[PDB]
Amino acid sequence: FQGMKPIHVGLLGLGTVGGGTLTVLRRNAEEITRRAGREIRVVRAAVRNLDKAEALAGGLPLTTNPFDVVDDPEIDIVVELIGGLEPARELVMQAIANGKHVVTANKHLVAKYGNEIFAAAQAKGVMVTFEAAVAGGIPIIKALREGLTANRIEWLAGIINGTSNFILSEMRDKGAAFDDVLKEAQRLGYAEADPTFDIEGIDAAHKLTILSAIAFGIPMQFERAYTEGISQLTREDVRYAEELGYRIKLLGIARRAENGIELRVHPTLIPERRLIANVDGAMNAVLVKGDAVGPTLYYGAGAGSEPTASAVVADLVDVTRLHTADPHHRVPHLAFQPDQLADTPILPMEAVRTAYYLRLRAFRPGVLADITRILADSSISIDAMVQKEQVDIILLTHVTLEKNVNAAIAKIEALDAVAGKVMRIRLEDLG
Amino acid sequence: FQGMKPIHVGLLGLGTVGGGTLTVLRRNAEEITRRAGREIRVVRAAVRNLDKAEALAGGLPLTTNPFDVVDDPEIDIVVELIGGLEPARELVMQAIANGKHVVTANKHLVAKYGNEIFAAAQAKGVMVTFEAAVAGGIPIIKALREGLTANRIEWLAGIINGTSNFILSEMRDKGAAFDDVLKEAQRLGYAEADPTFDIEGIDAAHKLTILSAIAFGIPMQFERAYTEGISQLTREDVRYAEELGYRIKLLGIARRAENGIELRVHPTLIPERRLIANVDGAMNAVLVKGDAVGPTLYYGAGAGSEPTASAVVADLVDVTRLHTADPHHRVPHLAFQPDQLADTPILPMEAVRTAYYLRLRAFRPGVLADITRILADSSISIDAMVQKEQVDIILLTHVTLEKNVNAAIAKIEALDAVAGKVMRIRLEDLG
Amino acid sequence: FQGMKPIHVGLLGLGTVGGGTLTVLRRNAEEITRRAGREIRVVRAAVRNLDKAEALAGGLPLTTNPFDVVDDPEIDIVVELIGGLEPARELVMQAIANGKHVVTANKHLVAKYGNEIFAAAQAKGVMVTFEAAVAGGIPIIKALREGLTANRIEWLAGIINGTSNFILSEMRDKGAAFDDVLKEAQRLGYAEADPTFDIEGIDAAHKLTILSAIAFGIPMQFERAYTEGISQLTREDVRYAEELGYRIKLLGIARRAENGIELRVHPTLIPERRLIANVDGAMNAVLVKGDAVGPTLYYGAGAGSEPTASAVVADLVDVTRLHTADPHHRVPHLAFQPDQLADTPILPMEAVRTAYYLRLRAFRPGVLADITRILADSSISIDAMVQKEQVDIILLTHVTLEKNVNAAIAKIEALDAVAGKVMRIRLEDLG
Amino acid sequence: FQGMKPIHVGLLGLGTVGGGTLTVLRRNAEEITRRAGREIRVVRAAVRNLDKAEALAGGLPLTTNPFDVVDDPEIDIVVELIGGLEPARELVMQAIANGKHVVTANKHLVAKYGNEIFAAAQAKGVMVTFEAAVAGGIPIIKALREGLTANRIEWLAGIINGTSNFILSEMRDKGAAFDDVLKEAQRLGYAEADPTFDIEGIDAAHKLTILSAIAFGIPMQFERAYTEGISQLTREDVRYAEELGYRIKLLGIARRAENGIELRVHPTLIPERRLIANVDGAMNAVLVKGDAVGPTLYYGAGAGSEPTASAVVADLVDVTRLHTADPHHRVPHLAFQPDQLADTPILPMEAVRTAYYLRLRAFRPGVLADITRILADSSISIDAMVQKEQVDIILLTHVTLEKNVNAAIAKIEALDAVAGKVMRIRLEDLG
Repeated sequence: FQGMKPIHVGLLGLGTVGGGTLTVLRRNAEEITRRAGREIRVVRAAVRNLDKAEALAGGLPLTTNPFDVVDDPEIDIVVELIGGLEPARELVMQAIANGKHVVTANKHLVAKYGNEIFAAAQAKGVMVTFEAAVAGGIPIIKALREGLTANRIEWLAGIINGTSNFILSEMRDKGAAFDDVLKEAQRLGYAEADPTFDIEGIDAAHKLTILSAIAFGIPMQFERAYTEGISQLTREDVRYAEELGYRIKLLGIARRAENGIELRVHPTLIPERRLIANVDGAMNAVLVKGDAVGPTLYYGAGAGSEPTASAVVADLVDVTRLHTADPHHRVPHLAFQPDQLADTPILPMEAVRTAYYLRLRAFRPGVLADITRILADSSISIDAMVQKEQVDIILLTHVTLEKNVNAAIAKIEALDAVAGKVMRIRLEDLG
Repeated sequence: FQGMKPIHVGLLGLGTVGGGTLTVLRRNAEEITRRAGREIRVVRAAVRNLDKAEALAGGLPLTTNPFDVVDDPEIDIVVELIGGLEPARELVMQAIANGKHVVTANKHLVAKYGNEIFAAAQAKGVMVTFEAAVAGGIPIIKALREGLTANRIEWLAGIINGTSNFILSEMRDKGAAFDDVLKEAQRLGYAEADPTFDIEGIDAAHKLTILSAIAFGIPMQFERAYTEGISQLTREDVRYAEELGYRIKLLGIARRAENGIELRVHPTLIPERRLIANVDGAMNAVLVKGDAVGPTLYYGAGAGSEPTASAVVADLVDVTRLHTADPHHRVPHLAFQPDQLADTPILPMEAVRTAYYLRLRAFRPGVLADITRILADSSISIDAMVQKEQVDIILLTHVTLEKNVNAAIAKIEALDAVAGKVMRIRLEDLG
Repeated sequence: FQGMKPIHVGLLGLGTVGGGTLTVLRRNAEEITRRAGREIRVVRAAVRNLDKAEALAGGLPLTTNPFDVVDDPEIDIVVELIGGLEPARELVMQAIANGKHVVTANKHLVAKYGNEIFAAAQAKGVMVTFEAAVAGGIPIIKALREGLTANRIEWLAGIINGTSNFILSEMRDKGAAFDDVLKEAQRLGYAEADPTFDIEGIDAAHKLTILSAIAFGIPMQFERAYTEGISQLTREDVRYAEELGYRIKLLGIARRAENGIELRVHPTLIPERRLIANVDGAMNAVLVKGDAVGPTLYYGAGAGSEPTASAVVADLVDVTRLHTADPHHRVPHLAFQPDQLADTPILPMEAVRTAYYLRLRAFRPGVLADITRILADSSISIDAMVQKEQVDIILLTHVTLEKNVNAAIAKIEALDAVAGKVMRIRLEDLG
Repeated sequence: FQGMKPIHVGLLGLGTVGGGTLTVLRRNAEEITRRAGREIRVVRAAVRNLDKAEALAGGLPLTTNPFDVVDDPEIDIVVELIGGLEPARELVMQAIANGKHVVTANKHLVAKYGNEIFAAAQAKGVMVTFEAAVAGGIPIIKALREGLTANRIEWLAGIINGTSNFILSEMRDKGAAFDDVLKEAQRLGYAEADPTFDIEGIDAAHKLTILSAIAFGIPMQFERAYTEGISQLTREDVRYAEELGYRIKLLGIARRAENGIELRVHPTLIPERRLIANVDGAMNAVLVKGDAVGPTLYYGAGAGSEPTASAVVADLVDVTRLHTADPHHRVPHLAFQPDQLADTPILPMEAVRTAYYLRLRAFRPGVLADITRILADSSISIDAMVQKEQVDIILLTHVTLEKNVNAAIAKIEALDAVAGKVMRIRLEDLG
């Protein structure tokens, strides 16, 4: 008979997400078995800290040797929840060498080594899945890879890092400085003691790289992504943006341009009318533009215990279904297809077109005349200017090639009348 | 070799969506073949009007006999785009009898005859899919059935009829009467000459029934759905709701309650802060609450040529993959599972708990005293009242059993001081 | 010749206003002499503290004996700037006994002893003037007594205490508690160490009494004025009033009612659209309703050095003109006319009609039913109610006789479900 | 005895104001007699149309010969209500030649011939008064001449034409074009069939000239006043001003500048926070800045039957008091003093400093560069710019000498890229 042999799952790492995963599998067992066609049974977890893992494990057998999982011939699927590059990279490659599928939440590993991992998986005939790696419990990979298969994806924009969104939301709502919002976030447990990956846009850029690979059918190319974080943003910027009709978000943009693909993470002004502009707190959202369907939006929690577990288990079900149905690979199994890739190049940030919020400090009437002539020389059109013995002057530009703005900014900063730098923050309509 | 035999598709009906489907299949052929594992090839379309179909067909062979499609042994998948109950019901059943899969956009047929259709499909071992039947190009069925498989769904709320949303959006923005917004919508082609299914909530209730079946694993039970449309709504109501902090939408709610399932379509006040409250024009959105993932939202176009085609083709790909991989049914194929159903009863509207906007016309100081005593007698708590020789009095109630409100309203309407009826409109926080 | 003999002025008290007066007389000497028809020359000031007075006097002779001023046969006009009741009352009466005119800023003295003072002045044939006693530099007495002589005054409403207005403005703008706004005001010198007369409405009620005497031609009847201050007002009250469409001001109202005259000072909600509702900081405004002219408004500073001096000097000019023109009293000289008085009674507060903001704390659905029945029993109509295990409930009533509200409040406070008192604050449309 | 001989008054013209005057004198007879010291008795009215005058006269004797009034030896005071220049000028001069006082509402006559009229009045020893000529029932002349006598007036700004304010209020509230607001105003009787004096700022400039004479002690110099009306103002202008934080009013400004006096009427942007900016409908307001008192504001109706009558009667009382007290002129009687005048010159508009709203239509990025260089060349500083194949560009300038703006505008209009003219509207903070 079919449906009587359980599929056997092993975990690498446990933690919050692992504990969540065990809880979700047990609690929803009935529905999971129904959809999967057989029971999904967790056999053991390899963990570094045995004592801390006990509280989260609910009596699941634990071991400190990860090869008790990746080399156990009885284990069919490995769930990788270690995070980091090593030893996750080594264990994942070994799991694959042994003919095991891998379900992972590891956006860092997948963004950096996805090409080599998927290539090795396809050669071996196993699946590696990563729904839980991007936007938490939001089924965005399934939406992109399966829901929107009939679409050419023109672009997507995402709020996909909860901590940096929480900070930017709090700054706007409360009016406080970045520094003390970051400190308050750490105290209340919204930001970790070392928040570099969050506030510098690195986490978001890992995830965007993955989204870009699946949206456009290209290799993972994290090194080529432009990233800028939020730490240089001031109270004034948030307030001026508000008065000008915009919200500020840390956005990942992946977009087909004329001569390449944009892959960029940066603070960006979004008109306040847009739904994505009003996605606050620790919530995530991905806005996707397909040629047939138009803009579609997926919104929810992008991190946290049970939301992440939800995506891990969905991947467990998907992998289980295809493992059982199709061991001879009559149909493609991998969401990332090494034999179906396009070589479209990623654009440098300077080759990308965008609009700008510009804020500078200057000392005369001739000051504006020089600034505007510099802008015209670089073919930059102004949408608005506001001047709120030095005055703060704010400029909103039309859409323009970034190289132009770089060159123009250097001339403006060369003006005797200009002390300090020109703070740039990019602006995207998304309409 | 695998992948060399095309799957052969036949259409019933063509129209806007059919033309769209042919265009999308041709334009995205490369990606579709990649994901499906073989070419998906449309062989012919059965159409009623040969001349009108010519302009939309792009040279695809046409026939006026639908059995040239459903009885042709070479056709593997039938795409049903007729709409209506008959002859769609008969042709669909015959397609199934002949061992063909069916991809349909027909929410009316699926909501009314889904139980018998899926039962017949499971017995035969074929698939019937209906992604295009609910929320157009938004992959909500895939999200509910596959993305959220690890979740118990607690409730969902949807804006899933584009025309009724367009009218309610226009009324709010422009301040005009329902009558002339409806007329203006018909003139500009946003509403059809007979808009009954749209403005009466029937279309939305077809779709909600389908959503409820997949969310909760229950039979289709359209007859048991509560439905109320928008035609009784006044300019005053939209304006008062705005001043009170709410937007008015035609919402479908499907929810697990204490003793049953709520299945209801009605105008409803939603706090203006909610994302779903700001979903305007012809856009659709479904807000889904799962136990593991929390609230997630799916937003986009819910009708139109290419959005609908997008969902049809996604279903074509899904069906093709499983047809090829798993003809022996090692795993479940149907999104609706006749052998896995729960018998949880649908609640009558009166057994449902909700909050209310109440507006009535009355003539004395004792008038309010009597009204409030009547409410207390039926255990109804007031949140707010506003009195904007007859005065219009507006009441917002706390959450309460509908039976209570029915009885209290009848006593209020019996008061000598009260001329006319008490206009009720329901209120849902969704937070 | 005319115009060659200076009129000789003596001061009682100096201080800020006195110093201001000397400065204004000197600086505008040309215009003052032109209008007066002769020079106005300050001869000396009687002061208590000789050293502190030196800095403000600009070399004007000083004496510590006030009879060097009020008994000097050469002095024609006494300017009384002592404040307080004694010795101002005694010196003023002695100045009058000696046939000298008196210009005073002393609202306390005039409100309490105006009847006896003006009677003594008319018998003697001298003038006592008090422009500087009410609303500082705003020429409201001249406007009421001379500008609006062709009008029956129906009512006036005034913001006439700068300190209490500053506090209420700050509370609204900044959201802070009364306590710390009062403390911050004292630290920055907007409120004096003992602010009783300001925050309790006593100063405003002195001034309103004076305004009422001139508006309606009645005796001064300060004892019969209703007064309530601001110290019981909470942050919640200011915020709720804001959300409901109102601003809160400490208002003096003097009004002809059906059976009497209203004379009342209290916190009051004024619709936010009204100009007087937006009179903030330390500014004063008096809104006057005449039968011929309609509503007229006079706005400006209501205290401070030079604004007060401005009014003192205007009075000096008026007195000088009539002293010179008309020593035989062919025309009336006094602004308050003891031989032309009406005996219209002042209403007790309970006999006055007004609308109310009511805020109470209560524990059930029957709670509102009981409250509303109590209100109907006392013939009180509700405009609005808002309910923002105890809940805060807010009621706006229609216009009603105060006695009714007193009785109804006592029944509401007797309800078991009601803990604490019902905070009342009155509400006036002024439209 | 004093007080037994009535003063005898004759009218020239009757109309709305005349009828009002008779009604007010009769209705308030008690108070008027009290303050005046004797009865004020209207003997007859000279009118052009006997039949139309009957309805307004209440049985007062009427005659068509105005010399039955101005040559009747028994008449002490003439009330001139004809309007226009002739025959009012001739009759007024004849009244003066005959030793009669004149009370007038005729702002046109007083603004144009005030110098010659007051000179003739002072020589004869009679009074000419004109309270009713400016700002209707608001006692602004009394406030300026008597209330603020201790002040050097630095500047005043007035909304003093009801019709032009009604139009500008309606345009802002309703969003309609000037043309149809003007037409609708004429239909509802807010604007007369020939509205030239109202919409062109002529009426306001008559009144401002009078205000300027009394504020600054200078001759009437109407010919030297700058005037601009409202008819060139567009819907866009009102809306852009609103979005930028301003209201648009037709303002009269009289101000002491460095080298002269500003005397100007024009549309002007006032920040929306100012009380005067929110003075809407047919209401008038004069904002007065004195050195001692600071800014003071007088608000009310500036036209209409009984408001105007109110001011006429106040003048009747003033004239009566001084006629009785002081026939030997011990003190000055005239509000305008021909023997006390300063020769300070009126500035041409081009010699005046003000800020600007500038709106122009233009076609390139170099367009803004040229505009800003032109502005810098004329020493003009920009506060803000907004750009809402031609684009509308809006500029707010800092305060600058008008000559500079004229020259800069001519260069901007010379740019090939600029089609049409630069619409200027002036901007005044008034803070």
